[PDB]
Amino acid sequence: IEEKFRERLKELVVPKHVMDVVDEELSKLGLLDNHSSEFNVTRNYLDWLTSIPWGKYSNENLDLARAQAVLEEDHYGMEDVKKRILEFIAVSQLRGSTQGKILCFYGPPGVGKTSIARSIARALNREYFRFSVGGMTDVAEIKGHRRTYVGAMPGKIIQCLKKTKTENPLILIDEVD
Amino acid sequence: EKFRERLKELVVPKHVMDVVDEELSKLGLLDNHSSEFNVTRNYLDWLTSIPWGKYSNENLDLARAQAVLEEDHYGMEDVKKRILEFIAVSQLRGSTQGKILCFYGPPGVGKTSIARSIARALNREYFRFSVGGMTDVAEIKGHRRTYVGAMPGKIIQCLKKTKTENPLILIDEVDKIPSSALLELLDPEQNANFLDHYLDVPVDLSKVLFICTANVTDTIPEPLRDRMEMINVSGYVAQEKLAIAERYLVPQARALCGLDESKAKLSSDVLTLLIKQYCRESGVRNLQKQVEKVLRKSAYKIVSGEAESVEVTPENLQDFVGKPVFTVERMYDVTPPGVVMGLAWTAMGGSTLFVETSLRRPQDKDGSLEVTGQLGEVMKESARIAYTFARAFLMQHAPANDYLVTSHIHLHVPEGATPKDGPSAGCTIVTALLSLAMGRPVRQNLAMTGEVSLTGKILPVGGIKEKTIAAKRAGVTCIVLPAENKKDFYDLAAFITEGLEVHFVEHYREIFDIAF
Amino acid sequence: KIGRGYQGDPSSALLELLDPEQNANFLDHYLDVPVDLSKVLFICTANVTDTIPEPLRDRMEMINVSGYVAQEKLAIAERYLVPQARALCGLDESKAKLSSDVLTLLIKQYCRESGVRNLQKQVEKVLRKSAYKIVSGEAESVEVTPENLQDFVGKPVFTVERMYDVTPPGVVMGLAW
Ligand SMILES: Nc1ncnc2c1ncn2[C@@H]1O[C@H](COP(=O)(O)OP(=O)(O)O)[C@@H](O)[C@H]1O
Ligand SMILES: Nc1ncnc2c1ncn2[C@@H]1O[C@H](COP(=O)(O)OP(=O)(O)O)[C@@H](O)[C@H]1O
Repeated sequence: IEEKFRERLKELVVPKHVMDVVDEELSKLGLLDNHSSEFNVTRNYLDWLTSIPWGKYSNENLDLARAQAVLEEDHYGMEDVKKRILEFIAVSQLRGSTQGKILCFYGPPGVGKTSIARSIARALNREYFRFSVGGMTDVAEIKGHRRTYVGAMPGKIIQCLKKTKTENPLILIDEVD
Repeated sequence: EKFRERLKELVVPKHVMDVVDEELSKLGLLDNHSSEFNVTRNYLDWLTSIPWGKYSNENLDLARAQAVLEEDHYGMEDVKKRILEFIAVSQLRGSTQGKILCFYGPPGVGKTSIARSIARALNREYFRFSVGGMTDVAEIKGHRRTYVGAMPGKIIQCLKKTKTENPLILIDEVDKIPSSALLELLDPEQNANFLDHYLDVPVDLSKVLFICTANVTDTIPEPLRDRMEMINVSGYVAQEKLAIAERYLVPQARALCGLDESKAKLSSDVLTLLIKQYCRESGVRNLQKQVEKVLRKSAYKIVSGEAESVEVTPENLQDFVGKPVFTVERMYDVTPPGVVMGLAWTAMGGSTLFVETSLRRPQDKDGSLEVTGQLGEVMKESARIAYTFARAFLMQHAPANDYLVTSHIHLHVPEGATPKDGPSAGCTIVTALLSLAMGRPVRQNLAMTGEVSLTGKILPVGGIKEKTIAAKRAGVTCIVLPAENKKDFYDLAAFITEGLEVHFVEHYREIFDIAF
Repeated sequence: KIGRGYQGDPSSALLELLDPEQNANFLDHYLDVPVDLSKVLFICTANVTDTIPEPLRDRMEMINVSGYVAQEKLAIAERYLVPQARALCGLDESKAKLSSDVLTLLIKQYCRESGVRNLQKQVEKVLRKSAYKIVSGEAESVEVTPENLQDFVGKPVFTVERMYDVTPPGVVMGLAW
C-alpha cells in the first residue's frame, strides 16, 4: 500500500530527484493492476527506494582520549593504523561535518586487519558492513542489474546502505588483491 | 473455534494475537470459497500451526550425551570428544548459541547422522534441509501472499513440523551452495527477529540450534567460515568398517528391504570381502550400496519361490554383487634390482606403488633420464632433483661407479598419487636409481616415502595414516618415514602400527644404510 | 528443464510431485483439493547424470542403461528391427532376405554406436532400396550378400582391419576389448 512507502520517508531527508522518482512510481503503482508483473516490479522498486537511509548519519565519538582507549583496548601494536584513526578523528573534529576516506591494510594473514577494522568501527560509533571481492568476476555484483531483468537486485553498496540504515557505515572490502 | 482453541493452548505473543484476530475479522466480511477466502484460510492455518511459546526441555547432561553418542554411532572417538566439549562449554556458558558447528570430511562418513545423534543427545527436535545451489531466498524466507505460489518456507515448515520453538536445524552441503539469507538466519542479532515473507509477522529464532555439514571447507564462503567452527571427520579403517556394517548398515538395509534376520544373512567374512574388494573408499557409502544390492536380490530370490532362506557365503557372492573389482595385488614378491616399493596417498586412499628403472641404451657425453607416468611440472622438477642427488651420492660413495653419469635410464613412477604429495616419492626414486646403478636389490619387505632435497635432506610428507594402512595391507614389514612425521605415525592407533618396524630419518645417507 | 525463473517449472513445481512426503497432499491450482499421489510409480528418463537439479537428483535412483554389444544388437535386429521394418515397407520375407551374416557385417562396419536407431536406419535403407527395384520391375526378387551390400548402404564408414594368413616377421595378433 502507498501508505507504508509514504511513511518510511517521513524520517528521512530525501533529495528532490529521489522524491520525483518516488512520486512518479507511486502514481504508476496507483494506476497499475494489483498482483501483476509490472506491479511487482514497481513494488520492489519503491521498496528499495524507500529503504535507503537518505539523510541519516550516526553520531560519532570524537573524543580522542576515549577513542584512543577503545583502540588500545582491543589490539596490541598497530601504531600506523591507530595513528591514522586518531588523525582521522582530529580532522573530523576540526570541522563539523563527517569525513570519508579510503584506506588499505596489507600484510600477512592472521595479523588482525579485519579485527582492527571492527574495532575502529566501535571506536568511531559508525556501523559496520563487509563484503568480499575475493573472487567475484561480474560487475553486476557491485553496480546492479536493470529493473527489466528477472533477478534484478541492486549491487552491494545499496544493500549495505539498506542494512546499516545510515550513511557512515565503514564498509570493509576484503581481498581486493 | 478450532483456531481459537489452537491459540488458547499455547502462549501467543501480543502482536501475533492482534494480527490473527485482525485477519479473522477480515474474513468475518465473508467472501466464501474464493481466492481471497482460501488465502486468508491458509494464512490463518499457518499462523495457528506455528508454535509460539511452547518449546522442548533440553538435556545438557554429559553422561546421557555420551551414552547417546556411543549408542548411535561406532568409532569417531575424536568427533564425539569434540561434541562433548561443545556440550560442556554450552552448559557453562548456558546459552548454547554462540558458534555454529560444521563437520567436514570425505563423502560417506556419516557427518549427516551426527546431527540426528546430537538432537537425540540434547533432547531437541531434529530437522534437516539441504542447500545445493538453491540460488533463491524463497526456500528460507518464502514468498509473498500475493503470488499464486504462496509458501512460508523451510524455517516455518520446520517450526510447524517440530511443534517446538527451539529445534535443531541441520544444514547440509553448505559447500555446495543465497548465502546472505544464511547470514541473516545464523546471526544472533537478527535470529531473534526473523521475517518470513508469507508471514509478515516476525519470528524469534534465538533459541534455535544450527549445525552444518560440508565435504570441504575451501569452497565455503569466508563470511560463513568466520561464523562456523570446523570439525574434521575422518574415514574408517577396514576393521571398523566391518563393525559399522554389522551393527548399522546391514540391519538398516534389511529393514529397508522388508526382510528380517531369519530369512537373509550376511556373514563377517562376506562383509569383509565386500569391504576389501568391491569398495576402495574411506566412507561406507559404496559399502551401503553393495549391501542394499545384496539384500534386494535376496528378497527377489525368496519371493520367486526358490530359496526360502538365503545365505550369502563368500563363494556364492558373485551371484549378488558381480565380479570382484580392485583385486589387483602386489606386483613383486621379490623385487629385482632397480625396483622399489613406495607408499602413495591417492584420492581414494593409500596405495603401494612400484617405482621402476631400466637401462635403455647400451653402455665425452652425459647420460639422460626420461620419465614416464602422467607427471606434472612439480613432479618433473622432483624427478630432476632426485636424479641429481642420486648422481652426486654415487659419485661420492662409489667414485669409480660410472653408471648414473654416463648411462641412459628410463624411470617409471606409477600414476596413483594426487597432484599434491607427488614429490613424496623422492626417496623412492633415489633408491631405485641407486639399486639400478649398483647390482643390489632393495631389502626384502621394505616400503618408503618422503621428500628429498638437492643435498639429501628427508623432508616431511602427508597422508601417513593412509600410507601405513596400504603398507601393512600390502604385507610390508619395514617402513621408512621422515623424522618430522614421528607425531603423525605415533598418534594414529596401536592396532595399525604393531608389527611394523618403522625407521624415521632426516638425511638420505641413513636411508641408504638401512636399505642396503 | 534448465533454469527456474518467473515461477520456475523445472524443480520447485516438480519436487513436490516427486517428493514422497509432500505429494500425499498435492495442491493443484485449479481443483483446489490436495490429492494424494502415494500409489504412483514415477519413472524418469535422462541422458546425462548432471543437468538434473540436485533436489531431484538426490530424490531419485539413477539406473544406468549402457549400449549394446554386437551380438546384442544382432539379436535385437532379428527379433524386432527387421520384422518391423518389413511390416512398414510392405516387403515380405521372400521378396528380400537379410541373413544373420549380412546383419552381423552391417553392425560390424556401419553401426558402432550404443543404440539401435542407426541400425534400424540401415535396415530400413536396405529394405527400401530393394523395394525400389521390386517396384521398378527390375529384379523381381532381391538377395543381399556381404559382397553387394555396398550397393545398399554405401561405402563403410569405418576402416577394415587387415588379415594375415601367414604373419610376416613384423606383426603379432592380439585380442582387444
Ligand atoms: N595485535 C593484535 N592484538 C590482539 N589480537 C590480535 C592482534 N593481531 C591479531 N589478533 C587476533 O587474531 C585473530 C585473527 O585475525 P584476523 O583479523 O582474522 O586476521 P586477518 O588480518 O587475516 O583478518 C583476531 O581475532 C584477533 O583477535
Ligand atoms: N561411524 C558410523 N556409525 C554408524 N553409521 C555410520 C557411521 N559412519 C557412517 N555411517 C552411515 O553412513 C550413512 C550416512 O553417510 P554420511 O556420512 O551422512 O554421508 P554424507 O556425509 O555424504 O552425508 C548413514 O546411513 C550412517 O548409518
